[PDB]
Amino acid sequence: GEIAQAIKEIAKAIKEIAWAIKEIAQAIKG
Amino acid sequence: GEIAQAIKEIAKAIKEIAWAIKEIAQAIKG
Amino acid sequence: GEIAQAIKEIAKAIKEIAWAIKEIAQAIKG
Amino acid sequence: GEIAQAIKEIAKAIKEIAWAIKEIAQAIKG
Amino acid sequence: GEIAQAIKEIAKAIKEIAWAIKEIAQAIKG
Amino acid sequence: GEIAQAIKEIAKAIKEIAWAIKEIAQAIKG
Amino acid sequence: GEIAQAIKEIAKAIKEIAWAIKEIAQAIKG
Amino acid sequence: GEIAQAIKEIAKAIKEIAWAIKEIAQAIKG
Repeated sequence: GEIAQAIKEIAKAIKEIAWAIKEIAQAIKG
Repeated sequence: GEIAQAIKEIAKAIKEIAWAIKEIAQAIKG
Repeated sequence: GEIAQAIKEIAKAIKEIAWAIKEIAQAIKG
Repeated sequence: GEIAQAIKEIAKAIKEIAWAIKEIAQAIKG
Repeated sequence: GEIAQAIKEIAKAIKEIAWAIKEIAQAIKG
Repeated sequence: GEIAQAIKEIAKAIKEIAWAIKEIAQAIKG
Repeated sequence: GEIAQAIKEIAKAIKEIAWAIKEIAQAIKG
Repeated sequence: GEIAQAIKEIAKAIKEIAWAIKEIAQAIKG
């Protein structure tokens, strides 16, 4: 359904934020 | 539907936050 | 509809957060 | 409606977070 | 209604986050 | 209702994030 | 109900974020 | 149901953000 799919698009975007935060950890450590 | 589309607009905005955090990571690496 | 519009208002606010985070990247880089 | 209005209250609060992040950006620039 | 009130409780919590972020700006500036 | 109560649980968790950010502010001030 | 339980899973995840932010306060203070 | 499952996908993504923040904490401690 379109609303479940839209909700899933939110979850994928949140995963992008987690990845970006991971990059900041790499930046600090380096 | 309008609700599903508005939920997608939230997902797009959340992606924009991910891109901005990536910019912070790169600014730290530099 | 009023609920779709309210949801869209959330997406616009999230976009404001992304912009502010972009500013922090500029601040760090400078 | 009360639900749409409560959702708008969330959007206003999310804007307040954007303003606060802008203050961090300016504090770094200073 | 109970669901609108619960949603409003979310908005108030988000406002608490904005205030805390404001404190971080004060901390940095000081 | 169970849905309203679960939404309140999210609001309580969001408050916990505010408290944690306040701890960062105080750690910076110190 | 499954939707209330899913919402509760969101609240527990948000609590994990609060805990992680608490760790950052400890890291800064130390 | 598909909606409950999509909401769970959001919770999993939010956990991923917690793990990433923990990495920042450890990078600071190091």
